[PDB]
Amino acid sequence: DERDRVQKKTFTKWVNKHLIKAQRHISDLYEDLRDGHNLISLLEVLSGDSLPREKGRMRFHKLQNVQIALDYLRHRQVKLVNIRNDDIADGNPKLTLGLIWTIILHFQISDIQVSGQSEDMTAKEKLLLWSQRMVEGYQGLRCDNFTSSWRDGRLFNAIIHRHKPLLIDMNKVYRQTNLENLDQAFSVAERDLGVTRLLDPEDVDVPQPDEKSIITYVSSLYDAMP
Repeated sequence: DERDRVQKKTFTKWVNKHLIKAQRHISDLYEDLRDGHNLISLLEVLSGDSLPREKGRMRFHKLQNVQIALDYLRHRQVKLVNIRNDDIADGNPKLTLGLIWTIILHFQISDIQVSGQSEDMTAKEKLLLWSQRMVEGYQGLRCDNFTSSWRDGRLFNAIIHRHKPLLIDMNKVYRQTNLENLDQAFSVAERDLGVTRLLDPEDVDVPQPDEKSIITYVSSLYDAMP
């Protein structure tokens, strides 16, 4: 299924947003994590820690590098779903996506605290609550999920407007198309808020936008807004 296509593109861009600070770069997500070197570098950039590396070109050496990465994560109470080193060394599409998601969850999404919070809300729920609160003042805007609610680009625009009203023309948003609104919000957010583009407008303007892809981008909106 091709929500996986969008998810792969989103995860590839998220990884690269950080890997570039280590002069590294991923083209094919399903190939370029297999020898463990980019994962280790990613974990170092994200955490600041120094990790070991195994030198070599054999699979024997590759499995060892991947285990460096997974153990680093496991040792930090990060639960890894049926993911063994050789799934990654073999470029298993589903498990590779699942590993990156786990990393995005741990370093970016997990520590959130929102006003109005309930006692045992997951990270997902708190982020949803935060989005609802940001647009509570706006007539004709509502947020019920991390899929359908975000398709036409108006939540993305309102959220920016709520924090920096000078940046966004809300009346113009209500005349514009989905693609023009999406494109404007992502551009304003990048140029003025320092938020890297993880999503392309045509990845969002679909019957059902990928939930993990939207959460990743909305998460980085929350993280970057003062």
